[PDB]
Amino acid sequence: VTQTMKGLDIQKVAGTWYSLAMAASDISLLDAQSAPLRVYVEELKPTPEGDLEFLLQKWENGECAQKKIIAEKTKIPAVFKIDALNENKVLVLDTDYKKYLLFCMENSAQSLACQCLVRTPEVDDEALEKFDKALKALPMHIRLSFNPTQLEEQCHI
Amino acid sequence: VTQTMKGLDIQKVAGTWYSLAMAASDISLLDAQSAPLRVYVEELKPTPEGDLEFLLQKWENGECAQKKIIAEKTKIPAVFKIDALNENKVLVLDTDYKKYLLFCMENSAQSLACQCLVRTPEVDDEALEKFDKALKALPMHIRLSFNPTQLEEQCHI
Repeated sequence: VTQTMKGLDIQKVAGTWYSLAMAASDISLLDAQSAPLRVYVEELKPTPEGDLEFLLQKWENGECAQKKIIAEKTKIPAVFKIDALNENKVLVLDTDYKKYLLFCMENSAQSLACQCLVRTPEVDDEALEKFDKALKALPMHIRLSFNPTQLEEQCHI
Repeated sequence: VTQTMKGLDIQKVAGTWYSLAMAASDISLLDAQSAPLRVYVEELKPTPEGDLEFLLQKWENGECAQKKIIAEKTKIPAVFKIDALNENKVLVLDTDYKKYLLFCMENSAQSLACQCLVRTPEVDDEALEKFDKALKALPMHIRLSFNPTQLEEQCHI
């Protein structure tokens, strides 16, 4: 992934989002309702100090659970770090702040998952074209997209 | 689906194939290794009388099973019928016989699953472009593609 957002203003990504579409390098990362990177964005919350908190939904042990994760800032405005047992990165690819945002999460070995976020529960063909433009430069093997009904449900049921 | 293969010669599709890629209208039809339309082609066998037999693999009750289904001919050369509890159709979209073949299976209510077949275990970008050309005219919400290692395994493990 060598497409980041030039001139990103992190504070302007704040608020409500919908995961309209998702893609990953490996089928198993997104294949089931409880696959490990089948995570749905609810809200992005930039911090005063410049870190990026994600509020997420995920299907975990037979139900739709909530969870807050903090991605810490780097010297590069469009790149954040979630460092657990591995060093993983969050990259903001492109946004216009008021309609869409593209991001990826990636490991450091090679393995990758990206999403098209939108501000409202509708299919934005334009935002989806920019997503597919970004993805043709990456080795994705599975792609999912959601309908407006699903987008208004918990865990996109 | 309003893309069929003009001038199809059914007998020439005979022999070995690989399911390089699959797409469907509904996420649940392809989402798990045991999803109901996650079926892998092994061989197409046209009959003397002009019907089309598929030899398939599918993951069923924790293992990789074999199964033979017969799709019966119609007055339209590129359209065959699998009629169980519902009337379902097999449509041949496009082929050159010696490298690729695109087909869909569809119900009569609206619900749809299509595949890109290739003759050899390799990623054929050209064949994949024709597949994605066909799919942009259809309401697909999930897409899978397989690597050469996976294509040489039973049930694409």
